[PDB]
Amino acid sequence: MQNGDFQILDYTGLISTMPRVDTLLQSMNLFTEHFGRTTVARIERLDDGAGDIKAVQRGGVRQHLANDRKKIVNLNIPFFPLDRSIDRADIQNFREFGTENAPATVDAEVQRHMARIRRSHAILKSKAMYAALKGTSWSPDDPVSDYNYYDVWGATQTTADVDFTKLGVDPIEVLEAEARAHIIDWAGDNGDNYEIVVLASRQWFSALIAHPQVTGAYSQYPSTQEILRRRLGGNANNRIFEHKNILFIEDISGNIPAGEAYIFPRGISRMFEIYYAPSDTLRDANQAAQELYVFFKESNYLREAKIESETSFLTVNNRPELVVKSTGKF
Amino acid sequence: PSDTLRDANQAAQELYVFFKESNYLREAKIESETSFLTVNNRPELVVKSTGKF
Amino acid sequence: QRGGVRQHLANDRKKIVNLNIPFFPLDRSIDRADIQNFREFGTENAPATVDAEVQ
Repeated sequence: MQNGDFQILDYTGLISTMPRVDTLLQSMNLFTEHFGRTTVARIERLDDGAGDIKAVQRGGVRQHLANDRKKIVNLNIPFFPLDRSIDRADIQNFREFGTENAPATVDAEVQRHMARIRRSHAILKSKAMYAALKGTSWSPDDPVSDYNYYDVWGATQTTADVDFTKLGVDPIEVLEAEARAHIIDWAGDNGDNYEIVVLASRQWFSALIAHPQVTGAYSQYPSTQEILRRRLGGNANNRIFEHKNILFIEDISGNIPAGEAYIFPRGISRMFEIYYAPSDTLRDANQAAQELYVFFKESNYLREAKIESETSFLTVNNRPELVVKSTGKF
Repeated sequence: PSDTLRDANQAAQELYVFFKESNYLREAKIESETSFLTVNNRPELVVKSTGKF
Repeated sequence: QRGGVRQHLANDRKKIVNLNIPFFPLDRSIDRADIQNFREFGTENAPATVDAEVQ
C-alpha cells in the first residue's frame, strides 16, 4: 500500500461489523407455512355447544333444542418489492478496499447487494411474526389490509397485570389465576395440561428473577437449575427460565415494549398461519408461491447492471383470545 | 479504458468499436470510443521562432 | 401495492487509519579484565570462564 509520494507502508487487515439479526421466533417453529396461488384466502369456523334442560310436568308440554352457528371470512395479502442498480462510476477508479491494488470488481458489489437484500428480507419476516402475535397484521403505509384480528373475529384483550414492587406478594399467583384460567376456559376444544410460554422484555424478565420469593424458593437446598450460582440458559445470549411449570424467555430483539410480556399457550391447533402468494411475473403468475424471489440482469449494452427482489406474504393469527398482555409496574 | 461496465478498470486499448443490432430486427447502432493524452516530457528542449515579413 | 412502484436500497460505509511503530535497543559488552584473575562465585577453586558470563 502506498504512503506519501516517496514512502510506502504495510497493509494489515480488514475489520467488518454488522448489526445482529434475531431468529428466536423462527427457531421456535410456531408458524405453519402455506403456499397458495391467489391473493385471497378463506377461513371456515364452526362453533357448537349445548344448553340446559328445565323440569316440566309429566304428560304435558315438551322442550326443544336450538341450532348451531357458522361464520366465514376473507382476507388479502400485501406486496414487498426491493430493487437496486449499478453504474460505471461506482467501480471506475475505486480501489477494491481489500488487497493493496486489486481494482474494484462488479461481482463484489453484487455480493454485497445480495447480502443486504437477504438481511432486509429476513428482518421484515422477523418483524411480521412479532406484529402478528400482537393481534394485528404487518403492512406499514398499506391500509389495504391493516387487519386487526381482535376486531375481525370479535374478541377482547385480556391484561393479567402484575406488580413487582410488592416484595410480599408472589407475582406468579396473579399470572396463574388470570392467564391460565382464561386459557383453560377458552381452549375451545376438550384438552388438558396445555403448555404455557411467556415472552418478556429485558426489564420484565430481569425484575422477575430479583423478586425475593423466587430467590428464597431455590436458595435453601440445591434442587436443580441453580439460579444463584449458574446463569439462566447457560452462556447463550437468550436466557431461559422455568418456574412453576411455566417457560420464560427473554426478548433480546427489543420488539416487545419495555416492561411488557405476552402469555400464550402451545399445542393448540392452527393458532398461527402464514400464507405466500405468487409474484408479479408471467413465469410465476397463477403458479405456486415461493419463499423469496431474486433476479439479476446484466445489460446487453455493457453499461448497466441491475438487481431485483420481491416477495409477498401474510401472517394471520386465528385466535386472539389466547394472547394476554402482561404489564409490569415498578 | 472506455466508459463501459465490463472494462471500467481492466486495461486500455487504441480504439474501441462496438456494433449492436437491435434484438427486434429494426435498427442497428455503431459506437466508437478512445481516450488518450499526448505528453511532452521535456519542454525545455523546444525552441519557438517568429519573424517579420 | 402490487403493479405500482418499487423501492431501492441504501449505500455502504468505509474507514481507514494509520499508525507508527516504536524501537527498543539493548546492548552490553565484555572485557578481558572482568575474568582474568577472578574465581567463579559459588565454587571452591574453578577459574573464571568467559562463557559463564555470556550465558
